[PDB]
Amino acid sequence: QGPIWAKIPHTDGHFHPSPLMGGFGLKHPPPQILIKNTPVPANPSTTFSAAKFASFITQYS
Amino acid sequence: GADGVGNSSGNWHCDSTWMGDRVITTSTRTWALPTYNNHLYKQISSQSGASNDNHYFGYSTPWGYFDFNRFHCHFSPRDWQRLINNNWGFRPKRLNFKLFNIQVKEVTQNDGTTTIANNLTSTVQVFTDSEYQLPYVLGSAHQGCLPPFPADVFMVPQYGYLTLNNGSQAVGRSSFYCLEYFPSQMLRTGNNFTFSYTFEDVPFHSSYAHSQSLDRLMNPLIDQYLYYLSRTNTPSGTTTQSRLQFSQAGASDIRDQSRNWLPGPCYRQQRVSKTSADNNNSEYSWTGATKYHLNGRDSLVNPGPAMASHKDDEEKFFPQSGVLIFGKQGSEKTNVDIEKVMITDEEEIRTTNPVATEQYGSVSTNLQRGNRQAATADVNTQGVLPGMVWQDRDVYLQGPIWAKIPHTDGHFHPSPLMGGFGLKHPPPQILIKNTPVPANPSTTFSAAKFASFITQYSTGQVSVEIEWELQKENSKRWNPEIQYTSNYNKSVNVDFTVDTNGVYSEPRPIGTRYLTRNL
Repeated sequence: QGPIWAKIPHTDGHFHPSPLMGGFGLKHPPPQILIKNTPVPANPSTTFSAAKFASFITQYS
Repeated sequence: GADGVGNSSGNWHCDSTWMGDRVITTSTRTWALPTYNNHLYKQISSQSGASNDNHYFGYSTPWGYFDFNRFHCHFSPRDWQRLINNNWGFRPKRLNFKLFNIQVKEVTQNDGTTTIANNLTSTVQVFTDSEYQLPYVLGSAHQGCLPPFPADVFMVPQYGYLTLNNGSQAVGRSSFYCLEYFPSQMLRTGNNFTFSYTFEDVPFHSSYAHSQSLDRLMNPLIDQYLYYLSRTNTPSGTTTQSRLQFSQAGASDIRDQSRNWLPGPCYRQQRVSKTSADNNNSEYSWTGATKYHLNGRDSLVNPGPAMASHKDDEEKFFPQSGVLIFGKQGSEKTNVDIEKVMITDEEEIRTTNPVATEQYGSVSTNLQRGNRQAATADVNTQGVLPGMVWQDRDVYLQGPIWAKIPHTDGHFHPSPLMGGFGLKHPPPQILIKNTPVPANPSTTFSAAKFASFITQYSTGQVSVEIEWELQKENSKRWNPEIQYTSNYNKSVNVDFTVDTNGVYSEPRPIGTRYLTRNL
């Protein structure tokens, strides 16, 4: 149940990269995957505003 | 899968055809699949207090499965009569299976009345193991078959399994299987599923009955040339003296004749009668049972080895566990009366197998001498001796088609006891599940496991097709055969049809052996 890998910091020198918790030090580890719910506005006013929207449809995926 | 949401994923073939050699069968039903356990596995064990032989240990999965093990799924009562009356044997060559027209509903319990609406994006996931890596539940004759009558709708049963136990506690060798760890196919509304299967070679089932008993193999007209010892002592005077005489056995004896063969083996049963006044008053049900003892616990032998049942000119008697018993329409689970059950009758094996309630024979106990008289004892049990013959049990109609031979270093004569076809690689289990849908997670991260899910169920249609091979009869018998016939007299209700309330029922068990062969 411990960690598989870690990323070596980008530095002028490092001695023996293997990380301390355990596993495999990598200079270019598996990249991070990032995910988001696209915002949906809710029922704008009839007259133009120019203020930023404070109201959104509540949803999840 | 294919295009969907407004295009059907399959039609209804569902027909029976007869090519003169092989039979092809198809049937289609409509099913409904609930979510079981609330999307989670659970271990299950017997109760704290219990008999030593009632303990068990196992697991219960969210998954559920399709099973057609029974003939009435694949045969109407009429199609069952080309087979029986017209054929000596049949075997299951090949089968085909598919699911189509999947649709998933979600239900809302708001207020005091539920509403049900489509969820078009929800999925259902299905797989077949086919490598025989799971515990194999089929062949244990559970409920949940496809209905015999094509217009009924059925509910898909839940899947579970048992492993080694000690008391109610597990042992170290017991195994735990997670069905989520197999590859499966996730089916959305427009998607469909198929696979096909091929049976291994298996001997035909025998739908003939013998026209000769193993007693009488010979013509009475001619005497044998062999001798037997007819008479032990002779009346030399008012007192007899010992003199050995020998004789040749003709038609006037026939019990003394020499033979090349013996009846099949037996493991004996208790006898009971259908007339209530005849039987004894006590509980012998468990104490008088025939049992086998495995690992310190006793288990009833329900079917037992195949044996003739009621002997001759006694219909009234049947072996205690020795026969299969079917319930009529709408019978309760427990302590039901005699007229509610349908008790099968096997008299056709008299000619070979011994009666279930009587001994195999007698055997000599001691060595005679001048002053010590001979003695003998009845043998209640026989293994297999070289040169014996026997028959197997009828498959009937609503009984099971096949079973799986256990994987073991040895087995003698695989054919299973309930009936049908033993297979080393039987049709694989098909397992189906509703994919879980989370409901409204909290705004801040948690890391606890989800306890809340959308309540939903799915439904659709299922189709099965099997190819059967037939063995025709060629016989020179002059006089006509016994056939299966429906009574021509008038009645309130026709047999094997719906009643006035729309309830389909099966009046009686129907066995497969009518046509006659000579032994």
